[PDB]
Amino acid sequence: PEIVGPEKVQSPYPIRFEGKVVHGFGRGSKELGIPTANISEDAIQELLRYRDSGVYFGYAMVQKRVFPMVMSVSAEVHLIERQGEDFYEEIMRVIVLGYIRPELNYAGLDKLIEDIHTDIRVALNSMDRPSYSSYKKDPFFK
Repeated sequence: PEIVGPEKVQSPYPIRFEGKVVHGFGRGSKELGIPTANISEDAIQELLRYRDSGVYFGYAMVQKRVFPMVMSVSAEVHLIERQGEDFYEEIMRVIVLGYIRPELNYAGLDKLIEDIHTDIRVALNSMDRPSYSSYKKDPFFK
C-alpha cells in the first residue's frame, strides 16, 4: 500500500519518548543518505510496552531540528532528509505516529535497503494528512 494508518492520529498514537543514540550515526547509512540512530533499550521499554515489532513512522528531533522518519522496533530510527545534514548529537526525541508493516524475513542487503526506501516513501505519503503533519510542531519538540 502507498499509504498506511487511519485518517487521524489516535491511541495507541502518538508515542513520545527521548532516548540516547548508541554508536553514533554510522557512515554506511550516511553514504546511502539515510541517517540512522539506534535508540538505547532504556526509555523505550515502557512507552512501547504493548506495541508489535515492525516498522513505524512519525517525526524525530536531533540538534534542535525536526525530520520525518521511520523506525524499526530495540528501536532503529532512519531520519528522512535529502541534504546530507551533519548528525552527531547523542540525544534524540521521537514521536511515533503510526504503523507501517511487520518485520520481513531477511532477503539480503539490497532488499533490506530497498524496503527502507519504500517505507520512507509510504511514511511521507502517510504524514501528508493534517492530523499527522501538525505533530512536526508538537510541544515535545520545543
